[PDB]
Amino acid sequence: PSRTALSPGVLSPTRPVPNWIARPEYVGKPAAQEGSEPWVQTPEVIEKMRVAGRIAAGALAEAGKAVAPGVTTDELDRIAHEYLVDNGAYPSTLGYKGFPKSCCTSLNEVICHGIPDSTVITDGDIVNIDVTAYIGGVHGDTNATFPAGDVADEHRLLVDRTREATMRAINTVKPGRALSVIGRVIESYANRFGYNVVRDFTGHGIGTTFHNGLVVLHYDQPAVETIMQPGMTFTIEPMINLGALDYEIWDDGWTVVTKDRKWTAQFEHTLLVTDTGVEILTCL
Ligand SMILES: CO[C@@H](C(=O)NCCOc1c(C)cc(C)cc1C)[C@H](O)[C@@H](O)[C@H](O)/C=C/C(C)(C)C
Ligand SMILES: [Mn+2]
Ligand SMILES: [Mn+2]
Repeated sequence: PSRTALSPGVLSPTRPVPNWIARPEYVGKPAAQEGSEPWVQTPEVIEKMRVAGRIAAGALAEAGKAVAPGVTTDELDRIAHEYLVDNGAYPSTLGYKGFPKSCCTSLNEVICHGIPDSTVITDGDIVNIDVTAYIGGVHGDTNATFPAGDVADEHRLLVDRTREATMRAINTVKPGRALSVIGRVIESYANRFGYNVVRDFTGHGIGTTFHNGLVVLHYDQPAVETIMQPGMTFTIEPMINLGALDYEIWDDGWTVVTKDRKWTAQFEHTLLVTDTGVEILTCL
């Protein structure tokens, strides 16, 4: 048997960031200035995005190494926060539209945007950690779902097949291809197992802004005409559900849960379209 439905916990105090680490402009503001930026980045921006991406990947991997029964989601946030700040990076989530922590922790039925808190991870859980770094005036965004203890076969396979859907989508990225191939590959692969691909939350372009206005759909919609071109940077971040797509948001305004409480898994990388294919910017 696995645990029952989750409920929210208490948050730790706000974690500070040294003043010499520049903040994204949206920290301390009610909204973010994003969504109208170019989709192809300059070579100087891309080089800085490699640095941001590798730092985010390191924070993700260090917090992921700590996932085990008995650990709180707050303790994962502390690890990610300190990794970023020791690397001179600001955690992009912290202060984005008032989000109170440095990463998102989404267990089990939480589709995305779970808030690190007193919640204790237990055996059988699947834990998504989502970390973004802001450094050099650019962002790097990545997430992964990590098993805690011995996970039930249905949940283990959900995580492994979500990871594989993500990698197959990444491996389609090439200049001249339609962006819509990403969602076609994810949803074709998920539908083999009878999983449902979340639609309402998407991948996105990323650069000097966190969400630049480019949308990357994870389901199949061949009417989108956008093509991949060298220098475009975006995330692929599919959420895949064992149950129905219907969802609720907690009173915290962030945490998104499946209405049937069936579990869901996600992986994310920030990608660069190169002249021949793709480069993952959020690798160690
Ligand atoms: C699944 O979650 C992704 C997500 O919301 N996509 C939808 C992005 O919608 C847009 C689009 C499509 C355009 C603009 C201009 C702005 C937004 C938020 C995130 O990008 C996630 O990867 C990120 O780590 C977390 C960010 C906050 C918790 C701080 C929000
Ligand atoms: Mn993310
Ligand atoms: Mn993202």
